[PDB]
Amino acid sequence: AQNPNCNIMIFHPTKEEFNDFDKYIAYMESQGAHRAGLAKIIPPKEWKARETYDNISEILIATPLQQVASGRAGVFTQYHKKKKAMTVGEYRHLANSKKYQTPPHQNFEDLERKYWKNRIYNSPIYGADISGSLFDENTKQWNLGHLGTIQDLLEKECGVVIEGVNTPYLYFGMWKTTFAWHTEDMDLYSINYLHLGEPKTWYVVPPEHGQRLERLARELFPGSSRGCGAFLRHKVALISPTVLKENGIPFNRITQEAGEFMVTFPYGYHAGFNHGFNCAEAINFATPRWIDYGKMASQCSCGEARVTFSMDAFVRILQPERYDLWKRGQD
Ligand SMILES: O=C(O)CNC(=O)C(=O)O
Ligand SMILES: [Mg+2]
Ligand code: NI
Ligand SMILES: [Zn+2]
Repeated sequence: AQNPNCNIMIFHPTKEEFNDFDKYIAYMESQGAHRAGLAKIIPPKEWKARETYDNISEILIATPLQQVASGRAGVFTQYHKKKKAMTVGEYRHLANSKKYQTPPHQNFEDLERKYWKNRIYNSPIYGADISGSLFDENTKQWNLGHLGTIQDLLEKECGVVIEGVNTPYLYFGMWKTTFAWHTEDMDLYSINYLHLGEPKTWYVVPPEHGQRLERLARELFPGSSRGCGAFLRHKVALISPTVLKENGIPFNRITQEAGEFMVTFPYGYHAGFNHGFNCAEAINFATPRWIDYGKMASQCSCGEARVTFSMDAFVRILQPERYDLWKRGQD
Protein backbone atom coordinates (compact mmCIF):
# COMPACT_ATOMS: atom_id res chain seq x y z
CA ALA A 1 0.00 0.00 0.00
CA GLN A 2 1.48 3.37 -0.97
CA ASN A 3 1.83 6.09 1.72
CA PRO A 4 0.71 3.87 4.61
CA ASN A 5 1.45 6.56 7.24
CA CYS A 6 -0.91 8.98 5.37
CA ASN A 7 1.63 11.76 5.03
CA ILE A 8 0.89 14.87 3.04
CA MET A 9 2.68 14.51 -0.30
CA ILE A 10 4.09 17.36 -2.40
CA PHE A 11 4.23 17.09 -6.19
CA HIS A 12 6.30 18.93 -8.79
CA PRO A 13 4.70 18.09 -12.17
CA THR A 14 6.58 18.99 -15.32
CA LYS A 15 4.91 21.21 -17.90
CA GLU A 16 4.07 18.10 -19.90
CA GLU A 17 2.56 16.37 -16.87
CA PHE A 18 0.50 19.58 -16.19
CA ASN A 19 -1.53 19.18 -19.33
CA ASP A 20 -3.94 16.50 -18.39
CA PHE A 21 -5.56 17.32 -15.01
CA ASP A 22 -7.49 14.08 -14.55
CA LYS A 23 -4.47 11.98 -15.40
CA TYR A 24 -2.31 13.81 -12.83
CA ILE A 25 -4.87 13.37 -10.04
CA ALA A 26 -4.94 9.67 -10.82
CA TYR A 27 -1.14 9.61 -10.76
CA MET A 28 -1.03 11.28 -7.35
CA GLU A 29 -3.48 8.68 -6.04
CA SER A 30 -1.32 5.87 -7.51
CA GLN A 31 1.41 7.16 -5.20
CA GLY A 32 -0.94 7.13 -2.17
CA ALA A 33 -1.51 10.90 -1.96
CA HIS A 34 -5.17 10.60 -1.09
CA ARG A 35 -4.43 8.67 2.05
CA ALA A 36 -3.41 11.96 3.72
CA GLY A 37 -6.64 13.78 2.73
CA LEU A 38 -4.60 16.66 1.27
CA ALA A 39 -1.74 17.11 -1.25
CA LYS A 40 0.28 20.09 -2.43
CA ILE A 41 1.02 20.66 -6.14
CA ILE A 42 3.75 23.11 -7.09
CA PRO A 43 3.14 24.17 -10.75
CA PRO A 44 6.03 23.98 -13.26
CA LYS A 45 8.12 27.11 -13.43
CA GLU A 46 6.84 27.87 -16.96
CA TRP A 47 3.19 28.19 -15.76
CA LYS A 48 1.27 31.18 -14.54
CA ALA A 49 -2.36 31.71 -13.54
CA ARG A 50 -2.54 35.19 -15.08
CA GLU A 51 -0.12 38.00 -15.99
CA THR A 52 -0.49 40.24 -12.94
CA TYR A 53 -2.69 40.90 -9.93
CA ASP A 54 -2.38 44.71 -10.30
CA ASN A 55 -5.98 45.25 -11.40
CA ILE A 56 -8.15 43.30 -8.81
CA SER A 57 -8.95 46.11 -6.38
CA GLU A 58 -12.41 46.82 -7.79
CA ILE A 59 -13.77 43.31 -7.23
CA LEU A 60 -16.65 43.63 -4.72
CA ILE A 61 -16.97 41.62 -1.55
CA ALA A 62 -20.76 42.02 -1.20
CA THR A 63 -20.99 40.33 2.19
CA PRO A 64 -17.76 40.33 4.22
CA LEU A 65 -18.07 37.98 7.20
CA GLN A 66 -16.77 38.83 10.72
CA GLN A 67 -15.80 35.59 12.35
CA VAL A 68 -16.71 35.76 16.03
CA ALA A 69 -15.49 32.96 18.30
CA SER A 70 -16.95 31.32 21.42
CA GLY A 71 -15.30 28.74 23.64
CA ARG A 72 -11.73 28.13 24.73
CA ALA A 73 -8.56 28.76 22.79
CA GLY A 74 -8.23 25.21 21.49
CA VAL A 75 -11.92 24.27 21.24
CA PHE A 76 -14.24 26.92 19.88
CA THR A 77 -16.97 27.70 17.44
CA GLN A 78 -17.27 30.70 15.16
CA TYR A 79 -20.30 32.49 13.78
CA HIS A 80 -20.34 34.73 10.84
CA LYS A 81 -21.63 38.26 11.30
CA LYS A 82 -22.46 39.95 8.02
CA LYS A 83 -20.77 43.34 7.37
CA LYS A 84 -21.33 46.03 4.81
CA ALA A 85 -19.96 45.57 1.28
CA MET A 86 -16.49 46.64 0.42
CA THR A 87 -14.09 46.41 -2.51
CA VAL A 88 -10.99 44.22 -2.51
CA GLY A 89 -8.92 47.44 -2.28
CA GLU A 90 -10.84 48.52 0.76
CA TYR A 91 -10.55 45.02 2.29
CA ARG A 92 -6.80 44.93 1.68
CA HIS A 93 -6.39 48.26 3.49
CA LEU A 94 -8.44 46.90 6.37
CA ALA A 95 -6.39 43.69 6.57
CA ASN A 96 -3.19 45.82 6.75
CA SER A 97 -4.53 48.11 9.47
CA LYS A 98 -3.10 48.02 12.95
CA LYS A 99 -6.27 46.34 14.29
CA TYR A 100 -6.08 43.38 11.81
CA GLN A 101 -2.53 43.05 10.52
CA THR A 102 -0.31 40.01 11.11
CA PRO A 103 1.88 40.54 14.24
CA PRO A 104 5.61 40.39 14.20
CA HIS A 105 6.76 36.82 14.20
CA GLN A 106 9.85 34.68 13.67
CA ASN A 107 8.64 32.04 11.27
CA PHE A 108 5.50 30.04 10.39
CA GLU A 109 5.71 27.96 13.57
CA ASP A 110 5.79 31.05 15.80
CA LEU A 111 2.81 32.46 13.92
CA GLU A 112 0.93 29.16 14.31
CA ARG A 113 1.55 29.33 18.07
CA LYS A 114 0.21 32.84 18.17
CA TYR A 115 -2.87 31.85 16.14
CA TRP A 116 -3.87 29.09 18.52
CA LYS A 117 -3.11 31.16 21.62
CA ASN A 118 -4.95 34.27 20.55
CA ARG A 119 -7.45 33.58 17.77
CA ILE A 120 -10.53 33.60 20.00
CA TYR A 121 -9.80 37.11 21.27
CA ASN A 122 -10.22 38.71 17.87
CA SER A 123 -12.87 38.76 15.16
CA PRO A 124 -11.19 38.91 11.72
CA ILE A 125 -13.23 39.64 8.57
CA TYR A 126 -13.21 37.05 5.75
CA GLY A 127 -14.29 37.75 2.12
CA ALA A 128 -15.28 34.18 1.49
CA ASP A 129 -17.34 32.39 -1.00
CA ILE A 130 -17.43 34.97 -3.91
CA SER A 131 -18.44 33.42 -7.25
CA GLY A 132 -15.78 34.21 -9.84
CA SER A 133 -12.28 33.43 -11.16
CA LEU A 134 -8.86 35.07 -11.44
CA PHE A 135 -7.46 32.62 -13.96
CA ASP A 136 -6.78 34.17 -17.39
CA GLU A 137 -8.96 32.60 -20.03
CA ASN A 138 -5.84 31.80 -21.96
CA THR A 139 -4.35 29.69 -19.12
CA LYS A 140 -4.97 26.20 -20.41
CA GLN A 141 -3.46 24.08 -17.62
CA TRP A 142 -5.07 23.79 -14.15
CA ASN A 143 -7.46 26.60 -14.84
CA LEU A 144 -10.06 26.14 -12.06
CA GLY A 145 -12.79 27.75 -14.20
CA HIS A 146 -12.26 25.16 -17.04
CA LEU A 147 -12.40 21.90 -15.21
CA GLY A 148 -14.70 18.98 -16.20
CA THR A 149 -17.94 19.40 -14.27
CA ILE A 150 -19.18 17.11 -11.50
CA GLN A 151 -22.49 16.74 -13.42
CA ASP A 152 -20.61 15.48 -16.42
CA LEU A 153 -18.58 13.08 -14.26
CA LEU A 154 -21.77 11.65 -12.71
CA GLU A 155 -23.20 11.31 -16.19
CA LYS A 156 -20.16 9.64 -17.55
CA GLU A 157 -19.94 7.14 -14.64
CA CYS A 158 -23.55 6.43 -13.99
CA GLY A 159 -25.34 7.33 -17.24
CA VAL A 160 -27.83 9.82 -15.77
CA VAL A 161 -28.00 13.37 -16.99
CA ILE A 162 -28.66 15.95 -14.30
CA GLU A 163 -29.22 19.67 -13.89
CA GLY A 164 -26.68 21.87 -12.10
CA VAL A 165 -23.53 23.82 -12.56
CA ASN A 166 -20.04 23.84 -11.00
CA THR A 167 -18.17 27.24 -10.79
CA PRO A 168 -15.24 28.53 -8.72
CA TYR A 169 -15.18 30.73 -5.70
CA LEU A 170 -12.78 33.44 -4.52
CA TYR A 171 -11.69 33.90 -0.94
CA PHE A 172 -10.08 37.10 0.33
CA GLY A 173 -8.42 36.50 3.73
CA MET A 174 -6.65 38.33 6.52
CA TRP A 175 -4.71 37.35 9.57
CA LYS A 176 -6.64 34.87 11.71
CA THR A 177 -9.41 34.23 9.18
CA THR A 178 -10.37 30.67 9.78
CA PHE A 179 -11.86 27.69 7.97
CA ALA A 180 -13.59 25.31 10.34
CA TRP A 181 -13.25 21.50 10.34
CA HIS A 182 -15.17 20.04 7.40
CA THR A 183 -15.29 17.72 4.46
CA GLU A 184 -16.62 18.96 1.13
CA ASP A 185 -20.29 18.81 0.13
CA MET A 186 -21.10 15.25 -0.77
CA ASP A 187 -17.47 14.37 0.29
CA LEU A 188 -16.24 15.78 -3.07
CA TYR A 189 -12.66 16.70 -3.83
CA SER A 190 -11.62 20.31 -3.66
CA ILE A 191 -8.78 22.18 -5.32
CA ASN A 192 -7.51 25.49 -3.99
CA TYR A 193 -5.05 27.87 -5.65
CA LEU A 194 -3.45 30.58 -3.57
CA HIS A 195 -3.27 33.45 -6.10
CA LEU A 196 -1.50 36.06 -4.04
CA GLY A 197 -0.47 37.26 -0.66
CA GLU A 198 0.30 35.64 2.63
CA PRO A 199 0.18 31.90 3.37
CA LYS A 200 -2.61 29.57 4.43
CA THR A 201 -1.95 26.85 7.04
CA TRP A 202 -3.92 23.63 6.70
CA TYR A 203 -4.68 20.77 9.06
CA VAL A 204 -6.06 17.48 7.71
CA VAL A 205 -7.28 14.09 9.02
CA PRO A 206 -6.69 11.03 6.78
CA PRO A 207 -10.01 9.85 5.23
CA GLU A 208 -9.56 6.44 6.79
CA HIS A 209 -9.65 8.11 10.21
CA GLY A 210 -12.36 10.69 9.68
CA GLN A 211 -14.78 9.00 12.07
CA ARG A 212 -12.21 9.47 14.90
CA LEU A 213 -12.44 13.20 14.37
CA GLU A 214 -16.27 12.99 14.30
CA ARG A 215 -16.34 11.13 17.59
CA LEU A 216 -14.10 13.72 19.25
CA ALA A 217 -16.18 16.52 17.86
CA ARG A 218 -19.35 14.99 19.35
CA GLU A 219 -17.60 14.86 22.71
CA LEU A 220 -16.31 18.42 22.50
CA PHE A 221 -19.46 20.04 21.12
CA PRO A 222 -22.13 18.01 22.90
CA GLY A 223 -25.12 20.42 22.38
CA SER A 224 -24.31 20.76 18.69
CA SER A 225 -24.11 16.99 18.32
CA ARG A 226 -27.60 16.54 19.91
CA GLY A 227 -28.91 19.13 17.49
CA CYS A 228 -27.63 17.42 14.36
CA GLY A 229 -26.12 14.05 13.50
CA ALA A 230 -23.75 15.75 10.97
CA PHE A 231 -23.08 19.07 12.62
CA LEU A 232 -19.56 19.44 11.14
CA ARG A 233 -21.50 20.17 7.92
CA HIS A 234 -22.30 23.51 9.58
CA LYS A 235 -18.67 24.49 9.23
CA VAL A 236 -18.32 26.26 12.57
CA ALA A 237 -16.17 24.05 14.84
CA LEU A 238 -12.47 24.44 15.55
CA ILE A 239 -10.19 22.06 17.44
CA SER A 240 -6.47 22.83 17.79
CA PRO A 241 -3.56 20.56 16.98
CA THR A 242 -2.73 20.37 20.65
CA VAL A 243 -6.21 19.09 21.47
CA LEU A 244 -6.12 16.63 18.57
CA LYS A 245 -2.75 15.26 19.84
CA GLU A 246 -4.07 14.98 23.42
CA ASN A 247 -6.94 12.90 22.09
CA GLY A 248 -4.86 10.70 19.82
CA ILE A 249 -6.47 11.92 16.55
CA PRO A 250 -4.26 11.27 13.52
CA PHE A 251 -3.64 14.43 11.51
CA ASN A 252 -1.06 16.39 9.52
CA ARG A 253 -0.35 20.01 8.81
CA ILE A 254 1.20 22.02 6.00
CA THR A 255 1.48 25.64 4.94
CA GLN A 256 0.46 26.68 1.39
CA GLU A 257 2.18 29.66 -0.18
CA ALA A 258 1.19 31.91 -3.05
CA GLY A 259 1.51 30.13 -6.39
CA GLU A 260 0.72 26.67 -4.98
CA PHE A 261 -2.27 24.37 -5.34
CA MET A 262 -3.77 22.18 -2.63
CA VAL A 263 -6.11 19.26 -3.36
CA THR A 264 -8.38 17.84 -0.72
CA PHE A 265 -9.55 14.27 -1.23
CA PRO A 266 -12.97 12.72 -0.57
CA TYR A 267 -13.78 12.58 3.13
CA GLY A 268 -10.51 14.35 4.09
CA TYR A 269 -11.48 16.61 7.01
CA HIS A 270 -9.59 19.88 6.93
CA ALA A 271 -9.33 23.21 8.77
CA GLY A 272 -6.93 26.12 8.80
CA PHE A 273 -6.17 29.78 8.86
CA ASN A 274 -4.71 32.63 6.83
CA HIS A 275 -1.48 34.39 7.77
CA GLY A 276 -2.36 37.80 6.42
CA PHE A 277 -4.01 39.43 3.40
CA ASN A 278 -4.43 36.85 0.60
CA CYS A 279 -6.63 35.67 -2.18
CA ALA A 280 -7.45 32.02 -2.97
CA GLU A 281 -9.67 30.38 -5.58
CA ALA A 282 -11.27 27.00 -5.00
CA ILE A 283 -13.76 24.64 -6.61
CA ASN A 284 -15.12 21.16 -6.00
CA PHE A 285 -14.53 18.36 -8.50
CA ALA A 286 -15.10 14.63 -8.85
CA THR A 287 -13.35 11.59 -10.29
CA PRO A 288 -14.58 8.01 -10.69
CA ARG A 289 -13.23 7.17 -7.28
CA TRP A 290 -15.47 9.82 -5.66
CA ILE A 291 -18.75 8.09 -6.56
CA ASP A 292 -18.56 5.61 -3.68
CA TYR A 293 -17.84 8.43 -1.24
CA GLY A 294 -20.72 10.46 -2.57
CA LYS A 295 -23.10 7.54 -1.99
CA MET A 296 -22.00 7.27 1.67
CA ALA A 297 -21.64 10.98 2.56
CA SER A 298 -23.38 12.20 5.68
CA GLN A 299 -25.85 14.70 5.48
CA CYS A 300 -27.20 17.59 7.64
CA SER A 301 -31.01 17.69 7.55
CA CYS A 302 -31.50 20.07 10.59
CA GLY A 303 -31.63 23.08 8.41
CA GLU A 304 -28.35 24.68 9.33
CA ALA A 305 -26.02 23.58 6.49
CA ARG A 306 -28.03 25.08 3.55
CA VAL A 307 -26.13 24.50 0.26
CA THR A 308 -26.09 25.11 -3.46
CA PHE A 309 -28.63 24.26 -6.03
CA SER A 310 -26.45 21.56 -7.57
CA MET A 311 -26.34 19.35 -4.45
CA ASP A 312 -29.97 18.44 -4.98
CA ALA A 313 -29.28 16.13 -7.88
CA PHE A 314 -26.32 14.53 -6.13
CA VAL A 315 -28.46 13.55 -3.17
CA ARG A 316 -31.41 12.60 -5.38
CA ILE A 317 -29.42 10.20 -7.54
CA LEU A 318 -26.77 8.90 -5.14
CA GLN A 319 -28.80 8.86 -1.91
CA PRO A 320 -32.48 8.41 -2.82
CA GLU A 321 -33.42 7.04 0.64
CA ARG A 322 -32.07 10.22 2.30
CA TYR A 323 -33.45 12.63 -0.28
CA ASP A 324 -36.84 13.49 1.24
CA LEU A 325 -35.39 14.24 4.69
CA TRP A 326 -32.45 16.22 3.33
CA LYS A 327 -34.71 18.30 1.05
CA ARG A 328 -36.98 19.15 4.01
CA GLY A 329 -33.79 20.54 5.66
CA GLN A 330 -33.28 22.68 2.57
CA ASP A 331 -36.91 24.10 2.81
O1 LIG B 1 -9.55 28.62 1.87
C1 LIG B 1 -10.53 28.44 2.65
O2 LIG B 1 -11.03 29.31 3.46
C2 LIG B 1 -11.27 27.16 2.73
N1 LIG B 1 -10.98 26.26 1.57
C3 LIG B 1 -11.32 25.01 1.54
O3 LIG B 1 -11.93 24.45 2.51
C4 LIG B 1 -11.03 24.21 0.33
O4 LIG B 1 -10.40 24.71 -0.62
O5 LIG B 1 -11.54 23.06 0.33
MG1 LIG C 1 -10.78 45.15 -10.14
NI1 NI D 1 -12.79 22.68 2.01
ZN1 LIG E 1 -27.34 20.21 10.80
